[PDB]
Amino acid sequence: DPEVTLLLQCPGGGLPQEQIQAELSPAHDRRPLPGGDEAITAIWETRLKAQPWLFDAPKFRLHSATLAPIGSRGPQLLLRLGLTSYRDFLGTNWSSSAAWLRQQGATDWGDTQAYLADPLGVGAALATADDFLVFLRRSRQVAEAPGLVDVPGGHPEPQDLAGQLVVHELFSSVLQEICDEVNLPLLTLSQPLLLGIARNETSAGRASAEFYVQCSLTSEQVRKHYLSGGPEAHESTGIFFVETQNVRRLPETEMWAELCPSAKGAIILYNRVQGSPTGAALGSPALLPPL
Ligand SMILES: Cn1cc(Cl)c(C(=O)NC2CCCC2)n1
Repeated sequence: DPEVTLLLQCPGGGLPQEQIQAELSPAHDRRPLPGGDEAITAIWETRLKAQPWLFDAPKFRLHSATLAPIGSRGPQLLLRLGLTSYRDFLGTNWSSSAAWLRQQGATDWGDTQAYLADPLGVGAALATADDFLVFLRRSRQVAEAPGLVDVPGGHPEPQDLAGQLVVHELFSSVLQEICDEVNLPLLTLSQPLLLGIARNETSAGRASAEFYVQCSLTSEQVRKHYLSGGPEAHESTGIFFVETQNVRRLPETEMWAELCPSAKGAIILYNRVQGSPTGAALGSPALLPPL
């Protein structure tokens, strides 16, 4: 699967909010472009003169994420975060010249991402009370991944001592994105666990935090809530459900070719971190069928 690479696989079935540290520092920002950030300003002007209703917004930037030695006490993950914007994204990762910026970054900084906005996404493996995962169909008229299958999520907007507020906003934002798009009450949702981080190589390597969230509603109740919002209550054009039993082999299905890279990330990390049992009981042949 060349369009998705794993940057991080979390231990212990995934990490809760209280085991994660963030360092938010201008040392983690994008470097100025070799010929100057004028090239980003020019792309943005051009775009606004065709779509003057467009607006900029701040975004978290992912620099790096370091996992502690496995089995250790205390904080298990450090996220190194800077700040970027939707505009910087359109001028770098989304640019036709994005691969040239990656080569220049390797040459100048020994870092393929040095000249890339790399806004941090969030996504969810969202499971129902009757053991299905939730999928969404993207409109065929949007710019990115048109007509492809997605999972719930988005790109959160800002606002360990500013760090703990930043971790809270990341965990908060994946629940908020589930409530906005799927139309579920917040009180039907578990506290998220971080499964890992996945990079979209089709979008010059921008990364998404992938989370596990459990809903106390069944697939049929989830569908009712989604539909009862009406066409204007969601950006997706449909919802559907796959048994967690069948998610195990989704990479061998015809569905796999229709999944956008960030949704492939969420499913690979779900299969490695929440799937793949380690113990004698869940590992027995009758409960873990071979092939
Ligand atoms: C793929 N990507 C990267 C970022 Cl950043 C975003 C995002 O913030 N969304 C924007 C498109 C609609 C208006 C805002 N999307």
